[PDB]
Amino acid sequence: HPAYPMPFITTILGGLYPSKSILLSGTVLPSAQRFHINLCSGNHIAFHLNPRFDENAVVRNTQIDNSWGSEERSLPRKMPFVRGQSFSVWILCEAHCLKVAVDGQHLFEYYHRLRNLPTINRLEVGGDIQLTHVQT
Ligand SMILES: CC(=O)N[C@H]1[C@H]([C@H](O)[C@H](O)CO)O[C@@](O[C@H]2[C@@H](O)[C@@H](CO)O[C@@H](O[C@H]3[C@H](O)[C@@H](O)[C@H](O)O[C@@H]3CO)[C@@H]2O)(C(=O)O)C[C@@H]1O
Ligand code: NI
Repeated sequence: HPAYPMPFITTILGGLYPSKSILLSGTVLPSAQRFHINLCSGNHIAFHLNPRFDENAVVRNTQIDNSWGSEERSLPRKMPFVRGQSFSVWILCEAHCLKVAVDGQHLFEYYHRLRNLPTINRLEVGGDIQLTHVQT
């Protein structure tokens, strides 16, 4: 299995809705600094999942136009993403929030800030990883 182009952008026909799942698998580059997964709506980023190896954190936020909201960084356990290590991310959309699991284990919830779920119809992946698979 080769690699997807990076950054990778693709439409999510129908957008989001309760029970909607988006899966991604890949490998964090050996000296990765950061990478991100965005769920977009028009010119806004409804959900920005941003693991950072330089800060050893997983940042989540929303951007309306060019205005970033308040970041959410809480984690129930140690940073699950590791440089040079393969990973899988599962994003499950519920009515009130997104539930995110990494490597098969739930990591956090993100309450919807952009609530018109069907309008969240674009996925963007960028940064320091080798993207090997996406299931929209
Ligand atoms: C190429 C480029 O310049 N685009 C960047 C953008 C912006 O342009 C940025 O001004 C320059 O990097 O930032 C990107 O990352 C930002 C994003 O992860 C947000 C999410 O909250 O955080 C920004 O950093 C915050 C930092 O976390 C805070 O502690 C600090 O108080 O404020 C910073 C600035 O708001 C990231 O820069 C982006 O995805 O928009 C990366 C792009 O490459
Ligand atoms: Ni496939």
